[PDB]
Amino acid sequence: MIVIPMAGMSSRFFKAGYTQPKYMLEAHGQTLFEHSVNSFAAYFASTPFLFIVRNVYDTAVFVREKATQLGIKQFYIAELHTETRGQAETVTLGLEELAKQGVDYQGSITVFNIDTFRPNFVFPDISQHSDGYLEVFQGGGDNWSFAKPEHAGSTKVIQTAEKNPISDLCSTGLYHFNRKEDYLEAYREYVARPSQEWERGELYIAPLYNELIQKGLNIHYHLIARHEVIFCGVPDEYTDFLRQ
Ligand SMILES: [Mg+2]
Repeated sequence: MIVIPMAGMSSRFFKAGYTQPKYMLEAHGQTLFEHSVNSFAAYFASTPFLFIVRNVYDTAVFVREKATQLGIKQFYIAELHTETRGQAETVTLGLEELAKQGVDYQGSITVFNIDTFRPNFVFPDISQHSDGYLEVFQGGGDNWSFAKPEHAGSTKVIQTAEKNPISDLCSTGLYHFNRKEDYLEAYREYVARPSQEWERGELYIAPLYNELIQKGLNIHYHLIARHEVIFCGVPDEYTDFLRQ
């Protein structure tokens, strides 16, 4: 199941002068929402999608209309009524809402964000031989979530960090978990950490893998090329995408 947490707020875009939430902005004939979800076009007929939105800007209606139009055959919308502390909480609340709708899903979940485009995405082979994996690229700077490799020739991940550059393998924002239950258990452990371990209040997805790795689960990374991912999460990137 492809899960897209999109309950956040477009604050940088608001300041930049846009009055619509970022995912409704248009570029080259379609909304950023469409550009991002189309990454998974190969799975529209076979895989369920869970869109987790907020009760603002009539987003639930927008998503339902766009998803139907894209031809996504099975999708669910979880509408949240309060802001969350971050994507990890959004995902957890969305999965809880899905269950409240009567849907009993126990399979894998692939978390992705609406700020990223991954044209022609196809699941890598490692997704069939691991408990979870983080898609990564060779990135510049320190403002990414990082995955630390065990050693050359192995795609095993021994640690992840959201702001600490423990490696040069940066997350593309695609986080896969073979079992929904493992995601929820890692989340539960993460929010229950003794207070001394908290460095911030935001709840991001990447750190959750440390809970799984500690429990001995088999977590890997999958390296993609820089040209296979397009980021459109800040105003300047949207402007750049508009020129492309
Ligand atoms: Mg712990």
